[PDB]
Amino acid sequence: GSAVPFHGAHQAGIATPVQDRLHFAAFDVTTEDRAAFVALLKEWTAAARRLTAGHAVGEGAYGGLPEAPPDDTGEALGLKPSRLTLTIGFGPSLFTRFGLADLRPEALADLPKFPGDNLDRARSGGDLCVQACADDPQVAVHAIRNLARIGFGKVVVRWSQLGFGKTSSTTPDKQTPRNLLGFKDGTRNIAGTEKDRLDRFVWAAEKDGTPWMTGGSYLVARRIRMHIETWDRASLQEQEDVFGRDKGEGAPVGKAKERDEPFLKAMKPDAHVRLAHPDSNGGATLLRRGYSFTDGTDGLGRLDAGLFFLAYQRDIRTGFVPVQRNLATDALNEYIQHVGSAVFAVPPGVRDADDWWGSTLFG
Amino acid sequence: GSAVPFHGAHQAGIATPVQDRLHFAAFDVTTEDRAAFVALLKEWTAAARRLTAGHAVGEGAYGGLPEAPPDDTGEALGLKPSRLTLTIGFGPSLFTRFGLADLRPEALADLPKFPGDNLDRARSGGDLCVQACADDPQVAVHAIRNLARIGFGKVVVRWSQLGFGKTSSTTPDKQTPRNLLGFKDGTRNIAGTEKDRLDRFVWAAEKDGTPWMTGGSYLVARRIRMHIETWDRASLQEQEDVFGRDKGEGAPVGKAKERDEPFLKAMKPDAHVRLAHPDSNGGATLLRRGYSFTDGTDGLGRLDAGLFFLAYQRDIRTGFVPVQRNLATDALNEYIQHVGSAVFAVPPGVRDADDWWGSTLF
Ligand code: HEM
Ligand code: HEM
Repeated sequence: GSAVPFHGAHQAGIATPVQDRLHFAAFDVTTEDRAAFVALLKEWTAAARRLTAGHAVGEGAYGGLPEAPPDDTGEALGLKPSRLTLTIGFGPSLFTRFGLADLRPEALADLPKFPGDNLDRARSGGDLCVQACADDPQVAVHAIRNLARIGFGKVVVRWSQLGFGKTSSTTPDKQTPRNLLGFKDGTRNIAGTEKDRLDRFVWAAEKDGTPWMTGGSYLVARRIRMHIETWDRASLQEQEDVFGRDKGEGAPVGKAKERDEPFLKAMKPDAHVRLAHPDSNGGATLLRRGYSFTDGTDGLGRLDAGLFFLAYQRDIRTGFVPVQRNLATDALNEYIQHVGSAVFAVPPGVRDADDWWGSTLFG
Repeated sequence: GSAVPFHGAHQAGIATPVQDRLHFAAFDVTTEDRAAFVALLKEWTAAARRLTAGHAVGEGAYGGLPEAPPDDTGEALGLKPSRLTLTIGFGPSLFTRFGLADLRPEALADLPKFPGDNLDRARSGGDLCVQACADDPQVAVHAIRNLARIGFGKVVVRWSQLGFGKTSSTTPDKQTPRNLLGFKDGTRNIAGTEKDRLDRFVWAAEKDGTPWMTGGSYLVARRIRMHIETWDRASLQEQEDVFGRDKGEGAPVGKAKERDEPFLKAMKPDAHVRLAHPDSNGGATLLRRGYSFTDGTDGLGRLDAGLFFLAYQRDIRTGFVPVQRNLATDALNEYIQHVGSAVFAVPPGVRDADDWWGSTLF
């Protein structure tokens, strides 16, 4: 497939097929003027319609008046749409502007402090996010660079993260990706095909309390560093006991195949799968949509690598919070550290050509 | 997803078609034992033969003794070779160790200071490098991680650079990629099929004065920050005048097609193409093989963006140095800053299964 439709009851980039690459950006708002911000949301929506179809923004990247800057910065000319999706979300800090304080959803809860948190304030929070997913990373970067340019004077970029999953040209669609610890990652997840499970666990409903959010969802982002060089010194048995699945096949202990249902009593009590499973958490179930990262090496020569964890849910209080609380004693905690965090309310979809991002909130 | 052959008279990853992704690492040596360093070069060569064919290193990623760490870290299981190449180079600082002082090639020149340089010493230099290029970033990270692990106690990573997309071409028959300024980059390079031009401008020859380097090359690496706020407010005419080519087609000024030959006298006297062209530099010609990068935000509300510039040449003194000296008046200097630098001697190819990286030096 080459393009993903932009219009719908829901924003694309949640339940639509998982693309190979991510560019995730958090923005802070610099204007106090509600009218100026609405004008920007309409201009951004018009740009997103062009970008997700493989077209340049505005009048184009070349062929305009020579004495004017081009409307599009030009680095995606000649590339394909690449399944680009652009998903916008609103942080709790936006609701302190524009008279919105009584329209913050109760489901957009502030996260508690969790044991072992080491959060960098500069790579946490944000008034707004745009999640750009595509199979070509230059298509994703071009989208973020041009939205930031259109918004200059009204928004600034607070923090940015590049990520990667599978490379689809060489890797079959059905094959579970491996994370940078070398384990299969995504076996037991909500799939975009499971319409009733998305209604139960992912999409906000009208009766949940906040009518503007009907058909939206709630996003938790966590930048999780892995202690790669410590993990690589652990024995094979220590690594498998941390998860409760074997490394080669990814089967649950005492089973033969990856997709065999787990028997939780055969795993160690503090194994990651046993603690995270819905049966250990009162039925709490998440849509995981995260990406691996490798940013470089730190000052000590260690690899700056890990998982940029993204979870979508109907209510932060009944999805991420109870599951992450249950990981207080996870055997995996020896090898990871949460170093960035943010939460966002992801509004409903853009219904047609005349609609715009945030129209249910702003009017 | 196909394999690139590892053995040859030359190392792969130079004339080879340019792959989508880069992971570049520079290492410093921490052992004084020559025999221990030779043992590492042989173990690294054996690992490279496995990794470039899509196999796990050593005894594999699982199914060994439960109480031992796996020989391979496992995150490339089930992936194709993805055109992985692994290219090793030796920095000038290596030749102060192991009694190698008299074997440093004359062509491995230290670079002069250039006007506008702001070089970070921590992300410059290095005793040696490994260039990993592949179409899958996970395959490239797995290769660098496993080499670093094998080298524990003998080498440490000094600095690394990931490139998310290529800004170079050795295949003129395929689409030329764009850099983050929005211009095609790679039109007039050296192609992998141009055997005469590779022998003249890229490969070191026995007669050049350093027999152990015959069939090798010399690498310059420059980390270049781009002033994208400043560039994005420039007019279309300003952008095109900086280069001497139009933005949409990438043709030389006045001409209709990308690959039409430049007419230099129609360009501004400070245009990048006019100053960099071989005819402006006594014939000096380079093989360019760079990649784009973005390392987050700059903490001032903007995306960080740059180009990791890589050039291969027969002699640094006759390749990169004269061309970069001629760029002192380039219109492009308003929009870039060099912030990292390193040079390396890239030895000849691994001839067969009994040969090893660096065997002609050691
Ligand atoms: C670097 C951090 C992490 C790594 C490497 C990791 C790895 C894994 C692996 C290998 C599995 C098993 C295969 C699968 O079903 O996907 C798994 C399952 C799971 N993980 Fe994690 N995980 C991490 C962080 C988290 C966090 C922060 C949460 C939630 C707060 C979470 C929730 C889950 C859930 C819900 C499952 C599925 C359990 C089931 O229903 O069987 N993980 N994870
Ligand atoms: C961020 C930095 C740079 C950018 C954005 C850039 C961009 C370009 C562009 C757009 C072209 C024209 C198309 C092509 O033939 O490749 C070009 C050509 C060229 N560049 Fe650069 N360049 C940069 C740095 C450098 C450096 C540092 C050198 C060498 C010291 C260099 C050497 C060349 C050469 C030799 C040509 C081909 C000229 C010819 O024979 O026609 N460039 N560059």
